Amino acid sequence: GLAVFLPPYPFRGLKAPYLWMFYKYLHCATDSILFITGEDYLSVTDDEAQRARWEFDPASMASLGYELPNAQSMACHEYLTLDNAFYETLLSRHHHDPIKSFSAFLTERIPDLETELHALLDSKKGIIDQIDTFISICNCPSLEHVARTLGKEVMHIEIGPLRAPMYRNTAYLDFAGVNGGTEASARYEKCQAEFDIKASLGDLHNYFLEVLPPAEAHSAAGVVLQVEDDSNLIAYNHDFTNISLLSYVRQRYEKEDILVRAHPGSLFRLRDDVFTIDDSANSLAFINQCNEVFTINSSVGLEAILTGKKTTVLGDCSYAFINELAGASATVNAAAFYLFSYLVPFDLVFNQEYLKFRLGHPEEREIVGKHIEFYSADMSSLSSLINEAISLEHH
Amino acid sequence: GLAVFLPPYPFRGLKAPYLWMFYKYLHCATDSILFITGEDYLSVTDDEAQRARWEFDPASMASLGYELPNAQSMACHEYLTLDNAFYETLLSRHHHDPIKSFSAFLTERIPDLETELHALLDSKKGIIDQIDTFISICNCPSLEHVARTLGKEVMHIEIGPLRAPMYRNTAYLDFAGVNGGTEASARYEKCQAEFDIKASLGDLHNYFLEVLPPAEAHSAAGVVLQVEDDSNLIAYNHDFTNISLLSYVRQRYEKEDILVRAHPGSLFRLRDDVFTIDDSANSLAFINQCNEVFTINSSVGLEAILTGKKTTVLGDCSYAFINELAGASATVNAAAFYLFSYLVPFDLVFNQEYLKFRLGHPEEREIVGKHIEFYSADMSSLSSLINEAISLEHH
Ligand SMILES: CC(=O)N[C@@H]1[C@@H](O[C@@H]2O[C@@H](C)[C@H](O)[C@@H](O)[C@H]2O)[C@H](O)[C@@H](CO)O[C@H]1O
Ligand SMILES: CC(=O)N[C@@H]1[C@@H](O[C@@H]2O[C@@H](C)[C@H](O)[C@@H](O)[C@H]2O)[C@H](O)[C@@H](CO)O[C@H]1O
Ligand SMILES: CC(=O)N[C@@H]1[C@@H](O[C@@H]2O[C@@H](C)[C@H](O)[C@@H](O)[C@H]2O)[C@H](O)[C@@H](CO)O[C@H]1O
Ligand SMILES: CC(=O)N[C@@H]1[C@@H](O[C@@H]2O[C@@H](C)[C@H](O)[C@@H](O)[C@H]2O)[C@H](O)[C@@H](CO)O[C@H]1O
Ligand SMILES: Nc1ccn([C@@H]2O[C@H](COP(=O)(O)O)[C@@H](O)[C@H]2O)c(=O)n1
Ligand SMILES: Nc1ccn([C@@H]2O[C@H](COP(=O)(O)O)[C@@H](O)[C@H]2O)c(=O)n1
Ligand SMILES: COc1ccc(C(=O)NCCCCCCCCO)cc1
Ligand SMILES: COc1ccc(C(=O)NCCCCCCCCO)cc1
Ligand code: NA
Ligand code: NA
Ligand code: NA
Ligand code: NA
Repeated sequence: GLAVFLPPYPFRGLKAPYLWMFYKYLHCATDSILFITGEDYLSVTDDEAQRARWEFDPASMASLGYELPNAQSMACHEYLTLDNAFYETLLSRHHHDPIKSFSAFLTERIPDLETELHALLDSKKGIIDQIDTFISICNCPSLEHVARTLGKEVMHIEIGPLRAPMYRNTAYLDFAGVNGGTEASARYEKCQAEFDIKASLGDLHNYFLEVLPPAEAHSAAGVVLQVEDDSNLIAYNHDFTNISLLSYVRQRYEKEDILVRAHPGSLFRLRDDVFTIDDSANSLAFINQCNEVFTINSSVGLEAILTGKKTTVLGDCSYAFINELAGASATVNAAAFYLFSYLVPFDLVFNQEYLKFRLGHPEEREIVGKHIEFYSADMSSLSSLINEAISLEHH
Repeated sequence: GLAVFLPPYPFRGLKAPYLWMFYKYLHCATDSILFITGEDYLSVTDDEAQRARWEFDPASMASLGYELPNAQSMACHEYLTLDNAFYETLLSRHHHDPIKSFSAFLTERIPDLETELHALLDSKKGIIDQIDTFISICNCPSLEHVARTLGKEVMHIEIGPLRAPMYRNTAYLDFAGVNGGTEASARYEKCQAEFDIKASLGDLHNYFLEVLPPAEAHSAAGVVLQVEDDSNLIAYNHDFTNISLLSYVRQRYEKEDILVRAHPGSLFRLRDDVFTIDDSANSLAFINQCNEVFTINSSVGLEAILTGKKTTVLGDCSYAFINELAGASATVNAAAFYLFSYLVPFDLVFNQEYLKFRLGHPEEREIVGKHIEFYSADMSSLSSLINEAISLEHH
């Protein structure tokens, strides 16, 4: 079965931080799952003091495709709960900086957490044998060390950079790292010579578009801001922040030529009069107003690259290698590989059979074939598969 | 004469960043000054592309007490200008992160900058002999190393934590460091036994108040936010940011009990619905609504301490040592020493005679006497001097 790691540590100030993925795995479960999580994930549903969070919003349940679980649903799974007291110990070991504690969680081993993971997995005979893989929503060297000792793989799984409603929902599935330390570039490198994609970047973008474009845009410099305590801005950012990203652009452009777009999930917005503030209904309308795009490691950086905009990417992320190729032809091929083979149809990362498939580490051809089958469920070599999928969308 | 260091490096995206202090020294000059600055400080006045900045606002000129300079004014001083090309070199040595370059400027030696400072000071015979002290608006180990080689002191001088209109204007004057690495605590330690202040913290606060209080406030937890690229949040912050400060408070309080106040000089404000946002006309009205106050190293932390609020100070700053004393009596004495001896009447740090005075390193008694003379210009031991000054305000 699956061992899904959903840590309860409230680094950013919210209990059950990964509640949406908990709900999605529960909803899609074909088999009994092993959850390694916190007490808070089980009780949050009967806690009216936070019934207003976004995971209970019907639009959120519709866009992500889950239902709130019930006793029947939950009852057929096993739960290992981490203890809240080690959290306070960890905070006190980092000057009580919860965000610096997050960073350490994401990027360093925590021997005490290893030891508690080992005891939880040991607490019931047979648990370890039934584990076919770990699944983790974030990098976590504590868990990766435990997994090595036990001979288990760790799938790092997250929502992807293309998301509804603008796009088909995508997910990350990476055996090395999600967002930071990813294997997307290394998987492409072993395939770069087995590529001949007869489509432009626009076509790749069009394939995932679920909406009509805004179209027909100007502002020399677009600045993408991110959520300030996103793991992306905590560990994978090369020390850049929204404020230093903004200064970086001002080293290059006069204020009149800068268009700034705050992240809609952020607790902060821009002061209304100093730079021009973007008011677009979506990040695609925002980048269409822009000649150049500047980001640390936002999902929007990928959007800009696919629509052909000169993009500056200051942080580490899964898609950066596409931007670092020099040839236009290589850039198209890399983007196609990223979109059709690295990225996963969102629902499939919660599908047990699909996960078993990937655990066998099959050929790139097979992975692309499975993804296109999903994408096409209502409408050969690797190149041949993607060219036909695109062609079928064309008419 | 004075050698005033006003670096031109636009780390935060503005040319002539320290233009206000340039104007204030020019306005108050009784003698010819040596300015070590950038070309931009001289030409900014004839540049209409930024006539809208705050240093040209009449309210700003009135509150700080300077006039815009003219040819006569400027003409009797000497100017050493730093070259813009080393700036680009420095940025490229820090991954083109302007804020990380700022940090390095504030906290590490830059041999190439030492070498250029040495050449500028050498470029005209006699310059070095006429230097009685350096004045710097920020810590700068490049300049401190040069100063040691030449046998010159470095006065670190800044606007203080109490400012008009709420307060009499104050300034910092510190031979070791301003904001970070300060000597306020060490100066108090040599005097702690020569103290007997017969006033409360409220009286000390009242002495500097220039306004009627808002009065009569509740919200358990006040969170003071700062400007995101303030040197205080770049180098002296112990890695804390507004976002991690906010999370720190959420580890301790429910969202309902949190009152957040954004800095009015910030480019960012808070999202309108998640925490309660302070709308006070001034930081004093904001902290009066609060049972506890949380800051990294804002000037407001001092305000909270003087009004008796439980204050948490997560970063380094000049006033923190006051908060770390355990006795109420010691806390009062430390605050009195800080306010009357460490802090300086704003105008005096631009007064050449006063600076010559401090360069002689006189007794704490003498420093307090001079400050009270200034404060009293229109109305003994060290304790005796402050008790009488307070008493005279009383009636
Ligand atoms: C209406 C629709 O198709 N919505 C998408 C979700 O699909 C629905 O919910 C899942 C649970 C079913 O398996 C599908 O057959 C479908 O009925 C989907 O889960 C999410 C994620 O891609 O996207 C919605 O748009
Ligand atoms: C499904 C989704 O994208 N949700 C968004 C949130 O991101 C998810 O939840 C947090 C807990 C994780 O750290 C993210 O990595 C991701 O898995 C996001 O935090 C909020 C606010 O921007 O918006 C949701 O839509
Ligand atoms: C009106 C007033 O006193 N304003 C204060 C400033 O003082 C004035 O300007 C200076 C240049 C003169 O030397 C003073 O005699 C006075 O006329 C003062 O400079 C600033 C700073 O403390 O504060 C104003 O409130
Ligand atoms: C005189 C004053 O307090 N001005 C405020 C600005 O601070 C000063 O200017 C910058 C360039 C320095 O880095 C500060 O250390 C200080 O000397 C401040 O930046 C702006 C915005 O908050 O507000 C002015 O009033
Ligand atoms: N400045 C920003 C950043 C993100 N976004 C939206 O948020 C989603 C996730 O972006 P991040 O990866 O930047 O969190 C993007 O696909 C885009 O829809 C936005 O609309 N404006
Ligand atoms: N959150 C904040 C921070 C500062 N301030 C004001 O800004 C001035 C300087 O504060 P900092 O030292 O925090 O920059 C303070 O004296 C106070 O008047 C405010 O009004 N609200
Ligand atoms: C306040 O406005 C300003 C702000 C900064 C400058 C300034 O010195 N630029 C020089 C370096 C610019 C970096 C370009 C690197 C190119 C590789 O990408 C001028 C004016
Ligand atoms: C989402 O709400 C939350 C957020 C965090 C917690 C939580 O685990 N607190 C435990 C540590 C709190 C730190 C106090 C240290 C005391 C020294 O100052 C609970 C609920
Ligand atoms: Na499409
Ligand atoms: Na490229
Ligand atoms: Na007063
Ligand atoms: Na104290």
